[PDB]
Amino acid sequence: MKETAAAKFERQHMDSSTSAASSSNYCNQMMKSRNLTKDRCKPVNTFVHESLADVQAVCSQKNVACKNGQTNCYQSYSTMSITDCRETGSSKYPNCAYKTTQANKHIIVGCEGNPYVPVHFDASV
Repeated sequence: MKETAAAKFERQHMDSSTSAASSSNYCNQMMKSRNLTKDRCKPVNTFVHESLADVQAVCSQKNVACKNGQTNCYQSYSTMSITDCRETGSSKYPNCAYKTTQANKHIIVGCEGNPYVPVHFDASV
């Protein structure tokens, strides 16, 4: 089996199957099932509740600097439904624990390839 960087972005950041976080346990559930918490707790992670076609479209939208200075980042015109997963104060590997928060924000992603698609989640703004 092979996993491309594009496929890794889908696993770590896409959930097209729901319009928003489905429960208060959503982040606990997803951080585990998407294998984000293997070797250490990932302290923050964003999931985007939008079609894959709509998120892939961002790579032809507003070119902006990534927060590390690189210039293959793009900001969405549209406002997207997202969930922010943030570690709780009591979270301690291997028993990682997250609070689920909901928002509606533009996203910034880094893009590569043909088709030109997201491979990195930079920020929501």
